[PDB]
Amino acid sequence: ATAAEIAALPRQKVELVDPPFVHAHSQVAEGGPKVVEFTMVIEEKKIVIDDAGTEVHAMAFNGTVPGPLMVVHQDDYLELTLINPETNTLMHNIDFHAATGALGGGGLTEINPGEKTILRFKATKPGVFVYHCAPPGMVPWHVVSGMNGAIMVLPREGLHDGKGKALTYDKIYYVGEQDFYVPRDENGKYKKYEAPGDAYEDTVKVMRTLTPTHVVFNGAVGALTGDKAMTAAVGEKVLIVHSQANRDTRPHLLGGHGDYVWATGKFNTPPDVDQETWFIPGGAAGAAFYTFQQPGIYAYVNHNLIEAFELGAAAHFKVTGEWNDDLMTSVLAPSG
Amino acid sequence: ATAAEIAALPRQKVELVDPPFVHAHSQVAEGGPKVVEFTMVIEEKKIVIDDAGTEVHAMAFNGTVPGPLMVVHQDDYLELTLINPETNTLMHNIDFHAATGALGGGGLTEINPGEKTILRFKATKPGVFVYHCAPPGMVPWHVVSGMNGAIMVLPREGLHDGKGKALTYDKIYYVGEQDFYVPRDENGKYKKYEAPGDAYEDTVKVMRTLTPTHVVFNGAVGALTGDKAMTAAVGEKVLIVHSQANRDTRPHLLGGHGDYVWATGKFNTPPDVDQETWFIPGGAAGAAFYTFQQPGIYAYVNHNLIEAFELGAAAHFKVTGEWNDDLMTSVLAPSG
Amino acid sequence: ATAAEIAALPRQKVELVDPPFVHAHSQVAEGGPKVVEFTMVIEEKKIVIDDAGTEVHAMAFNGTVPGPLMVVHQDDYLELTLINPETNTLMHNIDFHAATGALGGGGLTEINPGEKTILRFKATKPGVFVYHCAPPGMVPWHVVSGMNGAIMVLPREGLHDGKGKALTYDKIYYVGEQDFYVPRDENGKYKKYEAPGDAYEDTVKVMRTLTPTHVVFNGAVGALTGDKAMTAAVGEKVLIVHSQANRDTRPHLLGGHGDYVWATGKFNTPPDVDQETWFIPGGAAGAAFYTFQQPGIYAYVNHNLIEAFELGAAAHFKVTGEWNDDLMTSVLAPSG
Ligand SMILES: O=N[O-]
Ligand SMILES: O=N[O-]
Ligand SMILES: O=N[O-]
Ligand SMILES: [Cu+2]
Ligand SMILES: [Cu+2]
Ligand SMILES: [Cu+2]
Ligand SMILES: [Cu+2]
Ligand SMILES: [Cu+2]
Ligand SMILES: [Cu+2]
Repeated sequence: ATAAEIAALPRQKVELVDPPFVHAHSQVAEGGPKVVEFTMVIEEKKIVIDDAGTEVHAMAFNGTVPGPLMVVHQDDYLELTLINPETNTLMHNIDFHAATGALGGGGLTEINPGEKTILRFKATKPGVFVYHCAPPGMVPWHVVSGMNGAIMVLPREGLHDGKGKALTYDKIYYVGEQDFYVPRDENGKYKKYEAPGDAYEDTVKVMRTLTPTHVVFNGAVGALTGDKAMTAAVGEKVLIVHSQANRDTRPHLLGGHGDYVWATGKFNTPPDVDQETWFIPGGAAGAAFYTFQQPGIYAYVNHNLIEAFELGAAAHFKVTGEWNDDLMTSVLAPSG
Repeated sequence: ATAAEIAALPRQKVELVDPPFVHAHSQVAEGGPKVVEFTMVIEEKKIVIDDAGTEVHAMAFNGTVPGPLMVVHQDDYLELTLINPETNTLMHNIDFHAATGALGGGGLTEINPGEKTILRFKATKPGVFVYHCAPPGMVPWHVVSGMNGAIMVLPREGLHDGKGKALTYDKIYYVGEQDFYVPRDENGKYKKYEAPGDAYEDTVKVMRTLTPTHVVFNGAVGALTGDKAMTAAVGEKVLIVHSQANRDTRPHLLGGHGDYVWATGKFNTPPDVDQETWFIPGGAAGAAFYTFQQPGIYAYVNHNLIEAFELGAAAHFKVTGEWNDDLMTSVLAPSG
Repeated sequence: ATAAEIAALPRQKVELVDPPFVHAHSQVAEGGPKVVEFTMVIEEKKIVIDDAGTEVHAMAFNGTVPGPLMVVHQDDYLELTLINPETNTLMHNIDFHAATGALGGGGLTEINPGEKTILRFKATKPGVFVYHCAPPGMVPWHVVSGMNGAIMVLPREGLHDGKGKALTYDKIYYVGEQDFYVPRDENGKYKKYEAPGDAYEDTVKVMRTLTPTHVVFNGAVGALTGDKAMTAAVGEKVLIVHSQANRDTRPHLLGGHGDYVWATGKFNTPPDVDQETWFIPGGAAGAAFYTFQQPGIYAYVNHNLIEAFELGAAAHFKVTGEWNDDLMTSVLAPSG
């Protein structure tokens, strides 16, 4: 539309929330197109990713791994203020796979420590999409240091199944999956470094083996288990957005299914149904909709079970409610 | 359905057969919902997986790797009697990806050697699904020791293409693909052990490399070749069910195609057509329907050709019938 | 069709062109079925795959890696004269995934140095398909030495989207992706060999790690960059055919999307839409259709970013035209 029209659209600032939770939004669009404003400060910081105190010099959008989920509707504009504090040591930028032009915005957002930038793009295609830092010449290093997240561009009319029936979730979670490549010394002990750059050579060597030392959800082994398990109740409809900016994954809800799964993450592509295990290629996000039918603890994993149970890619859901014996029952409990 | 309603349903005892064959069943359901009964004894045994005499301590449902294919129809109940003999050394259980609740049943079927259990679940979703053992804390180890198989939940009305026309097969085969991680000594020779637990620590180290030493069909290199090549004839419609409980695979019928392929393995998701090579993610089963049009030997492989021809993921079909020169002909045979 | 009917069909001799370009063709078929004739000479030749001078003894159809794209229409016959010159040292053949019977033609085309053969097959299924050499017992070695390419069997009515609307491209490119497994010495430096056979044992060892040392487009790191970058203009419709005969890939156009993507490469399977990153399993070809909307440089990569930027799987597009600030604009350029 006209230049005047774009400048006249309402501007709305949104307060972000850390993963796996999601900021306030409406499934069906409220009002016409808007310029949705977000601000994220980049934090380079050491984080511990396992039970052995293993460290990673994370490069984190908004201070978290993965970066937070930004939600807008189709044809809204997303206007991001990206800040790189003088306390950081590296130049960073951002590539929105949802965006069109300039390497997803990467070519217009290269900010050195002490700089900020504001990028606006029209969210023309509906779906969940990965976003990640991509400084020319050091792209994978930043991505596998945790500098990635995802956004969801909801259709203005909300989600629908393959027959056009509405699919309205009761709650949504964002599971960002991260492959880490941590160097080890000759004794097999993970190495620690004073500054991010100090680990560059050692890390690229591990990266070239295409074999991550850790594969985790929400930045650490067990981050979404125990007292940090995600929750639901029998009868509740849940949308699980999942992304992996660098490597393939195959999500599976143990004890459940993906009733409707937009495996490619794009809402104009009809969702697959009754899925046991879906597939999200590296560089993409996907979304699965499920209505819980049984109470109890569920595991949500990357179904290469070595990656899930040896490398860290396992989360839990704690579900409340009444057990359904029609669906499943122990006719004879374990006995001699 | 109420407990009383379920108790009034007819019951049918099924006798399982060893893969790649499939037990007798009817594509279109005969009558209303029934409780289909199966029994499987778990056998921990040594299996030789290659011609170098390499051994794996298999944990096998029904004594085979993969475990047998169980076939029921949507909304039937599958009632499994699972037995863990006193001669075994480990606790085992079963998780049906087709089931809803208690980690697919794994949480209700933990049986120590000398125990048995009976689990019943309602097959609410149509398609092929993986089932596998998953003892808490030792999940991938059992799965990559061959303790996995699949089931097929047929629509009550049999299979149909994307437009609803019936698809009826003449033969069905079940190919279970297994990734094995066999430890080697300092001389690159595969190690042998006299107890399953003795190889645990050494196997976990190999598993962590995410690089299998072997990738095979039906438990061993060349299993489905020669005396075990699958058979068909020109004009015959064949359904090939393929599962991989832990790692991705990309099936391809050399010289043929996947006319209709439910790549996700779920029948309510329309099948892809005219496939050359399809993709099944670790933790899932898929199914391809093909009508043979040429006689001869066909290879059926995981199309990462190193995995097929160096690691063992190759099977054969021997097809009888008349050659079709319209489809293919050697205009000039190899000559000087 | 009878032998007489086929003999009566018109013949059209086609001159192949080197990738990423595609020989002249008509999207909508001109007239009725034809026997389309192609000729390719196999060349075993040394090629350099990176700036360091790393060598590979390639086995190349038509002298290039990948082999050239052959284009025909559904129900035409593809008649290939394949020549193995006496200057080569190995037997070679060709398996067309588009063909039906004799291992894709591999069983009828085994030619030793000094021999030739002519194979004809009916292109019964529409889509892009891989073709590759497959000598019994040496299959993956020939394929990962670059002996593979693809063909495109267009519907007689040209391409259409999933709802029947015509999709007509302005330009087409064929990107062949190759995984290489180059042996290294004790200093971690790539080895060079006098003869191709000298490298066999060392190469098979690297192949078994399932970890390529290089993953490239058009036979070498950076092959499709600089003066050889692909080109387009704002408003231009481009079809990008991508193949990988041995290993999975996940194409992504940085700054753009796959507006319509036949991820399975089969035209009778409706294309996915608005894709960020699509997935092509090893042993298959896929195709993406995109209308460029923004000018500038774009990267086209396999989105496992380590494979793209460390191993070589990255190409560039140079796009002319006017910048669209509605789609994207830098509200505040990087500043303090
Ligand atoms: O069903 N998850 O192993
Ligand atoms: O076409 N099978 O290599
Ligand atoms: O958007 N490619 O990193
Ligand atoms: Cu960064
Ligand atoms: Cu990207
Ligand atoms: Cu077990
Ligand atoms: Cu499972
Ligand atoms: Cu060859
Ligand atoms: Cu092939």
